[PDB]
Amino acid sequence: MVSRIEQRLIDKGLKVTDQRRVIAQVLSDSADHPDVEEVYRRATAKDPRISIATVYRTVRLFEEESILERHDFGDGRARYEEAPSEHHDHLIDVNSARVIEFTSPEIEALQREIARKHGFRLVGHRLELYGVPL
Amino acid sequence: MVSRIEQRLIDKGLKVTDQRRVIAQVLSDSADHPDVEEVYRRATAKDPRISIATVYRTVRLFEEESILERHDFGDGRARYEEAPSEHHDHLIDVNSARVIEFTSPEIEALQREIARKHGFRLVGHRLELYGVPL
Ligand SMILES: [Mn+2]
Ligand SMILES: [Mn+2]
Ligand SMILES: [Mn+2]
Ligand SMILES: [Mn+2]
Repeated sequence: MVSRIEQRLIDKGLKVTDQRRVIAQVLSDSADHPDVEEVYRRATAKDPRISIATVYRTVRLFEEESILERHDFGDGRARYEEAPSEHHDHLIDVNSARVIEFTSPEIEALQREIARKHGFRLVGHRLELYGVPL
Repeated sequence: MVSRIEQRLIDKGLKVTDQRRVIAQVLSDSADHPDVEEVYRRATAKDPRISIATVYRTVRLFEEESILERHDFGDGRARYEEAPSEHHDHLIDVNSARVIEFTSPEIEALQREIARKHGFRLVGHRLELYGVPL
């Protein structure tokens, strides 16, 4: 098969050039929330004709198309992942910038109830935990 | 006879100029997490000699001195409040930008367990809820 991101591109009728295929594959493979520079090093290592400008343009395309989600965990560094098929939040090692995903149905339910008590429906939220190793 | 923020400047040995006093008063009085433009409008209504540049510099001074906390609820728009005595999180109306503060000891406990289970101690977190009125 083609990468998950390539398939999403086909679904939306966007052109799949050689270089876009490489970038889509890099991003589908990655689960570590790479920044644009990291996507670039991975992509250009596969196809050396890929420039950082093309990676910027391609990541913007994916973000515009809701294929990628972007995070800034505090340090102003944009980090990217596929639109997850399951909601999760993030715990970040403040020393190494390692990101861990977690889900807490209990917190999700508590958030929605807090919104309800205040007369609101929740349309979005951001939960980030900042940690140092025990 | 002084605002809470002016008291903090007194505790730090910092000169309270007339313009610092007005800006401190505006911020101590504000409960709506104002941006800098809004602080400016309120300060300049009290004393029309105060320029927008002075407001920006003074808010920056207060933030650097840990007298104010700065929030960016996702849009890049900096909003301010006195450094809170008690921890709270925020629910934001995505239509009006109105901010509601809340606490949830149950959520706070769950966050601690989540960090622990992944081998971390929590040094900080960010929880923002985005709502629309029911
Ligand atoms: Mn969540
Ligand atoms: Mn993620
Ligand atoms: Mn909290
Ligand atoms: Mn607050």
